[PDB]
Amino acid sequence: GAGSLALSLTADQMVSALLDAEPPILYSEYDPTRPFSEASMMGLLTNLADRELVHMINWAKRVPGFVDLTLHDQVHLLECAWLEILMIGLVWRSMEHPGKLLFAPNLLLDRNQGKCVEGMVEIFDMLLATSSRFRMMNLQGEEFVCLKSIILLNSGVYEEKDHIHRVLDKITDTLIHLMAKAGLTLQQQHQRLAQLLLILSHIRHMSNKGMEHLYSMKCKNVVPLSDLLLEMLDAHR
Amino acid sequence: GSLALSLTADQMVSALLDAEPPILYSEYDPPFSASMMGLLTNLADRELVHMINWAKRVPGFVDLTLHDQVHLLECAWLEILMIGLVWRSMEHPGKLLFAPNLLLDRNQGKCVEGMVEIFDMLLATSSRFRMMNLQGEEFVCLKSIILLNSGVYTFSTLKSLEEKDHIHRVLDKITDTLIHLMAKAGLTLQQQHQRLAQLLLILSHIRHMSNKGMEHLYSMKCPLSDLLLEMLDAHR
Ligand SMILES: O=S(=O)(Oc1ccc(-n2cncn2)cc1)[C@@H]1C[C@@H]2O[C@H]1C(c1ccc(O)cc1)=C2c1ccc(O)cc1
Ligand SMILES: O=S(=O)(Oc1ccc(-n2cncn2)cc1)[C@@H]1C[C@@H]2O[C@H]1C(c1ccc(O)cc1)=C2c1ccc(O)cc1
Repeated sequence: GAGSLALSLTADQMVSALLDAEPPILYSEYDPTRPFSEASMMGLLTNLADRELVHMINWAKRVPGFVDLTLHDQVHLLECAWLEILMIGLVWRSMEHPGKLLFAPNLLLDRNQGKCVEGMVEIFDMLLATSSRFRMMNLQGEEFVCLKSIILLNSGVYEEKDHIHRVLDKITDTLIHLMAKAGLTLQQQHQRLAQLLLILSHIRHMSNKGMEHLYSMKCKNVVPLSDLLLEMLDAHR
Repeated sequence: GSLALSLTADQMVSALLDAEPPILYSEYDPPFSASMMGLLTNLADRELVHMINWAKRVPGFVDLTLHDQVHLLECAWLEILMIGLVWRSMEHPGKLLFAPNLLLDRNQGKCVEGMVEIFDMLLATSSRFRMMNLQGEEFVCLKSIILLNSGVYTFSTLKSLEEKDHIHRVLDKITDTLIHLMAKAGLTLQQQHQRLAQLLLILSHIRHMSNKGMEHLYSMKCPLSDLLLEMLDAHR
């Protein structure tokens, strides 16, 4: 990606570009009857996540620097990052719902409704903890879209590895700009940058555990998975 | 009230440099399969014993409850072994320097299932550190961040909130220290925040290699010490 537009954006244009790329907030096409079974819970989340994936593909294309890559590399990055991206989206929209996960405006679950599925309460607790940390830090929308982009570009990274590195540097510059603009001292900026990036290691962690569980669910044959979802799972073995 | 929070950048580096565990040699006899895992398990078990003593010397660690120190080490131990390996393996392209007397390349991983994928990720991590010219002082800051960070969001009472808050104050201190080192080396502010980000993004790859590694360590049971058996009960 030598010569790329992405690398000569201002911080403010990078943010404008990322804001314009944002997917819509999806409603669940079903309201659950009450209570949940394993199968009804995994049905709602699987259905919601398949629909989110379609919109995440359109978003990825509008991320500066993403479409500079080979289609091969674009596929690898989304295959590696998709559940981290669903997760950062979930913890962001759950920030104003303490103790609750806003899967959709018509699908708000507390940690208890996680108990009907094996291993799910542990994940919910880690998602809740991440949401609470974002609330404590007062994460801003402009910071969130920068982080979501870092996840996409970073999660499968290990000309075209150096290109991804130059785009990641540009997104770092953007976060620091946003922070300076908001009146943080140079010390507060560097500290907040580190705090946000250390949360990406927790999101990577939740994704690796999530994927283990999706693979167990696959073999269990509890719910139909879409061909797309099966592709994403085969990618992780 | 932690003394960690009173240290200068230079004092934080000294404390972390002085905490470094000893360099271990492999002491398991050179079949070539049982014996690959044997090599690594015997070496890893011994490194773990020295990691427990290193952890007590990481500024801020000793201020935590015993229960929290245990949780932190159960979460971070494999990440800490892996960042050590990738540090030692920098000057040895295409190889993993497990010990001064135990240099493997990715072909050796083949003797075990799913180990070559981990070795490729470890090797690629080692090359990225080399490319970046990672300094010893940065490496010790990164290793301490992994210990304090990896378990912080999986501790819930009034005491825990104090614990989490102490950890966040110490992490901010280590952040100040990394920046100081970078400015000391004459990086511009821009280069400093870019280098900080590059280093911290690698930590998310180290977490990923640890998650993948713990999967294969758990299935490996399905010749391990009670210590290693204990450590797998955490990551169930
Ligand atoms: O870690 S999870 O809680 O997932 C499982 C736990 C146990 C199981 N077992 C099922 N049987 C046995 N175990 C199976 C799965 C994982 C994170 C979160 O809960 C899951 C999930 C999700 C993704 C894709 C999918 O198809 C179905 C579910 C989430 C999610 C996040 C954001 C979003 O916008 C939409 C969905
Ligand atoms: O991610 S791994 O490659 O782990 C496994 C992969 C496949 C297996 N399979 C076993 N059967 C089939 N696959 C089993 C485990 C992990 C990283 C590296 O190789 C392993 C290992 C290690 C740690 C502890 C232990 O008790 C036994 C082995 C390493 C290590 C790293 C730094 C260090 O300083 C010392 C040791």
